[PDB]
Amino acid sequence: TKNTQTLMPLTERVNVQADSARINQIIDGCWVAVGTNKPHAIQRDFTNLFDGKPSYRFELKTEDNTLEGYAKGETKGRAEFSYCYATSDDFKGLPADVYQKAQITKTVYHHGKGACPQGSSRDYEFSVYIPSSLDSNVSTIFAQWHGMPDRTLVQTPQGEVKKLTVDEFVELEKTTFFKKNAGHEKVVRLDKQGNPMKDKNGKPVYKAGKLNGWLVEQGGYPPLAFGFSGGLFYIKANSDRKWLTDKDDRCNANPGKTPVMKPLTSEYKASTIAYKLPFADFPKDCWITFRVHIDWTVYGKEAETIVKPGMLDVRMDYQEQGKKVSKHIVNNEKILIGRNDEDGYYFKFGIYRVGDSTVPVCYNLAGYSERLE
Ligand SMILES: O=C(O)C1=C[C@H](O)[C@@H](OS(=O)(=O)O)[C@H](O[C@H]2[C@H](O)[C@@H](NS(=O)(=O)O)[C@@H](O)O[C@@H]2COS(=O)(=O)O)O1
Ligand SMILES: O=C(O)C1=C[C@H](O)[C@@H](OS(=O)(=O)O)[C@H](O[C@H]2[C@H](O)[C@@H](NS(=O)(=O)O)[C@@H](O)O[C@@H]2COS(=O)(=O)O)O1
Ligand SMILES: [Ca+2]
Repeated sequence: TKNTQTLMPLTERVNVQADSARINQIIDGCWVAVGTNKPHAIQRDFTNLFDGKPSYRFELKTEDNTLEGYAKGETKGRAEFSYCYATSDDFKGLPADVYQKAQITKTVYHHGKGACPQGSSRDYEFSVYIPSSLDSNVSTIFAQWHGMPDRTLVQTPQGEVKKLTVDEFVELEKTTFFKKNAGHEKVVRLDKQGNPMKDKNGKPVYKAGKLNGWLVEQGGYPPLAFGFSGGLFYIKANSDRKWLTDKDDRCNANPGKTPVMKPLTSEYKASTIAYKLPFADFPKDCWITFRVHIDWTVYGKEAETIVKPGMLDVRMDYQEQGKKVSKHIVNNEKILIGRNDEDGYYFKFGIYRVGDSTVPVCYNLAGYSERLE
């Protein structure tokens, strides 16, 4: 379209769990970006409009994996937009310690917009443009509905699972250094001279000592993901009914080896490939609109039961040879989808390169909207 401005880098990034987003960090009034801040990673695209608005071009080159994988030596890349985040306005008028404690418990976004409640019914819609230049063997998730773990739910060194209050978790953090989900003894960093280090505020610099037996809920597979892997486009739903998620339970369906709508299961998890299609058959160089309806599974909290299964419906619309096409790729399928958490789920789209892959990824996304139903 316009050449006065074509590709405009959007380099501001926000850690939604630990920080509120500043005004100059919010994109188009409804997104914040997460991941590598390389200029070419995320750019507003005036050359490819969707709904009369510039779209978002995401790109991860072969050397853009800035994160570590689940296994030693492995890595992963990320450049996404998150619909859920808190702003300073969300904490305006409250005592300063509310925000301070939210940062410590990693629940800042609990005070922001963008998340749906547990067991709710929601409609989502978004569009993606996959250029013919995208390698068929990329391993990337381009849209996902992410969980919001119980940040104060822990397991004592004796094995008991307890939901602490914000204040109690804050107290625990005074003596426990949590590396993701595992708790370690908090050790005071010392320099070569043997003198204790000091952060910007003059406080000691802590480091992780040995494991101290404490665990906190963190991580977990995304309840719903749209992506490419092994030469296939797929839609995968995950369910975790355990009250305190077990990261060691690797129940995760392989798009190519798992039959459609037949969940792979463990005691507490269920992973379902709701739909799969050879990459070559995925429409290229055109905007594809996905209409997704989700009835989130209702869980029993401490009871760890499935109170009510969920449901997933997906429609895929695009223009072919000059005519409107709409495929009902996931037809009102009863399914287990979600996590047994207090909080619900939030949407993200862009690039999440997984499977220890470094294959270049580049495509455009746009037109997100969510409604109640
Ligand atoms: O390895 C990751 O998955 C990961 C590493 C980075 O810390 C961060 O990625 S980012 O730098 O691009 O933002 C992010 O860490 C998050 C993590 O994804 C969250 N998982 S969740 O519990 O399911 O929400 C959680 O652990 O919070 C992490 C950040 O914590 S923080 O740095 O203390 O704020 O992904
Ligand atoms: O090792 C895995 O379990 C794993 C590896 C791949 O990156 C990916 O599987 S996939 O190739 O079929 O997509 C998937 O990545 C997980 C990742 O391991 C999880 N880490 S955790 O929070 O500690 O559980 C998490 O980040 O979710 C990723 C994506 O899950 S998926 O969307 O269910 O695959 O699994
Ligand atoms: Ca939980």
